[PDB]
Amino acid sequence: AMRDIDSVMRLAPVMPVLVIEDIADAKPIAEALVAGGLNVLEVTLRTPCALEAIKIMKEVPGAVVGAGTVLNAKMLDQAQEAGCEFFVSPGLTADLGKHAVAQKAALLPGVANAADVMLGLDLGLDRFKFFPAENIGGLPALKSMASVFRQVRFCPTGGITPTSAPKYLENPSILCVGGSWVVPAGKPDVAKITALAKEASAFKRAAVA
Amino acid sequence: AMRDIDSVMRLAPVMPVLVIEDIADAKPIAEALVAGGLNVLEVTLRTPCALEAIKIMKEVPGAVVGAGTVLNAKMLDQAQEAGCEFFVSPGLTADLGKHAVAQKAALLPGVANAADVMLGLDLGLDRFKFFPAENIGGLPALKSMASVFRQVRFCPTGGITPTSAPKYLENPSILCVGGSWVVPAGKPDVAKITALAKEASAFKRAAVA
Amino acid sequence: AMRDIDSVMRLAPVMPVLVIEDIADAKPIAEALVAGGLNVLEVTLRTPCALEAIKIMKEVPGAVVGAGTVLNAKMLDQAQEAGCEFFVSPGLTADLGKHAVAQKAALLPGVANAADVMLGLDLGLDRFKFFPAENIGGLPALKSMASVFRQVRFCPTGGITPTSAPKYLENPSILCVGGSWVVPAGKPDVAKITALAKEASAFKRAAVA
Repeated sequence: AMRDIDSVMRLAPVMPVLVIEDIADAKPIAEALVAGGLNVLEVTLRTPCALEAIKIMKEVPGAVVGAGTVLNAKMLDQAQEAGCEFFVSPGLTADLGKHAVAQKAALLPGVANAADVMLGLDLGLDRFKFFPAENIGGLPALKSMASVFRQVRFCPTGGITPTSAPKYLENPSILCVGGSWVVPAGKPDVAKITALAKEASAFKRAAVA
Repeated sequence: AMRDIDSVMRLAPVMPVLVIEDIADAKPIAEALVAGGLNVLEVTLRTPCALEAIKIMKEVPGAVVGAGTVLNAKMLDQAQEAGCEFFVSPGLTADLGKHAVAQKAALLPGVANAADVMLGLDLGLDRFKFFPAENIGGLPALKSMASVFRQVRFCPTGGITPTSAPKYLENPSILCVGGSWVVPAGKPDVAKITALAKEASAFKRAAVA
Repeated sequence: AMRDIDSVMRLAPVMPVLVIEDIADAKPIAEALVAGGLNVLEVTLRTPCALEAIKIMKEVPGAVVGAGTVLNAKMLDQAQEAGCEFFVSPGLTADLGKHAVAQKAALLPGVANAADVMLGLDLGLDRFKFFPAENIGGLPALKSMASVFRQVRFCPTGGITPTSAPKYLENPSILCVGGSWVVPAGKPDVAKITALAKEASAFKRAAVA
């Protein structure tokens, strides 16, 4: 079912993009985000501990944990074995997309141009990250792409801010945005993380009442 | 013959990009454009009626009707069966390009970066839309690409305006531009459409005397 | 050994991108660059004489000559037969990358977005040109990409200037930059070329002491 990732995208306005450099912060970070209503969590596989951080965050009730920076079929298998509910990649290859479809994995691949979208449509996928959004033309570029691909829906990620997120979310083709601002670099301050998540959780979306 | 699409690109300075939301406007729009000298028409397959609009516009003498937003081999077959003389896509996949070559279809695929051009060259194609032009660096980005791919020629599309079109057309590597400004959104005003087409038809081109 | 191209990238801060329109300038240009310490030379295959210019520049002691604008496996074979030590392409296709790996060719393919990097990683490559850098978001776009692909290292090329080159070179993920400014258009002035190469040779790099 390719509808799975579409449902996940509509659960929350903002999907935190987590880079967990200290594994001891994994549980407090997931707890603070879930407490703010941003329970759909992308744990990027950019760090040595990341699979163990995914297993820790899965222990938080209500956390919907996915793996990010899934670059190939082997990383998808390792993430799926760790119990990830969805998978995010910066871009799309035919090998990754065919493996995710064969494995029934809810993949949310990044796209930057029309050729990336067309490859995903050929694989049966029609939901994508627009990444890195602010470096590939931003909202005006996403609007031109959404105008061409009427059945596709998007999650812009890359340079999104609390100021620009509602502007992206006004577009009916945008289901959510990705961002790292909800977890500031440095030692986690769970009260500030929860407050930023509560604010992002309240963002209005044209696509989701 | 891969030369077919190159000839089509040189016929008119501007190729209208048509989004026909009301099929009753198809004939008056094609008639007004042809009367202005912009007879090379891209009817995007973004709307339910679009194949029927293509059949209507083919009835206009002098209209050279193509299909746009051709995303896959099946859409190309449906457009070719409707009698389209050429085919436009926002991007290029190997499956679409190999099918167009096998079917002898005059395809004008979009490209946004060097990898897209190299895939097209591998398929035997050397004429592309540069799309969406104004969101992927515009004329300066197209100049860098044309400097690298000396044998390739381009049709920038996406954000082109009557003001910027001559500036793109000064570049000898650019054969034409694509635009939607010639048909304003709303109920067609055939006198205004014809006047805008006559102005675009007069645009000077370094590549075409 | 995929480490070969990484070693080549660290040899000099700047890799001249040479477009040799007059073959008689090939030897004086290579001699002037090597005398300035920019001995890693990319001779683009954009000109009819380019393979003969590569053979001429190989005669200069200390010149490490590569071919640029290598668009397909056949051009790589012609360059490798001419004795090129490395190979540069504006973008990457699976056919070009698989051929370079099979032929043990030190390929430095261009990338513009995450899908291009992921294809290269799938082929066993992790060193790329970021091209054309200043038209695809520049340093901010390269920073977002280097943040995602922690094991990848880059050579930005396209619009780099003596002013911006040190700013790119401050990033530890950047090993070198590509540029054409060291050889100004027109008849070569070997004293000016050597002076510009000596200045670029002195550029500081976070990645290379």
